[PDB]
Amino acid sequence: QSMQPRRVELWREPKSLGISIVGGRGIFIKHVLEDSPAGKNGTLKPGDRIVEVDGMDLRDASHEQAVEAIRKAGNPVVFMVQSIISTRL
Repeated sequence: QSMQPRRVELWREPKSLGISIVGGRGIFIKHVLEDSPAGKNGTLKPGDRIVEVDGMDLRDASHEQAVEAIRKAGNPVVFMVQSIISTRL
C-alpha cells in the first residue's frame, strides 16, 4: 500500500460526523461510530492520522485547532488520512 495520505470524503447528515479525535500540540482518530457518516464510509479506523481537512494542514495542529477546523468544515468534509504505519524495530 502507498504510504501517501488518502482522500476520504464524509457527507454530513442533518447529526455528528462520527469520529472522536485525540492528540495535538499529530491528530488521531480514537473511535468511529458505526451509525454515522464515518462509519458508513467504512475506511476510517482508530489510530488513523488526520493530516489535512479541506486542504488545511493539520500535521502540526493543536487539538483545539483541529476541532475547530473540522467543526467548521462544509459538506462534504474532505480528510487526508494516513492509514498505514510502519515501525522500525
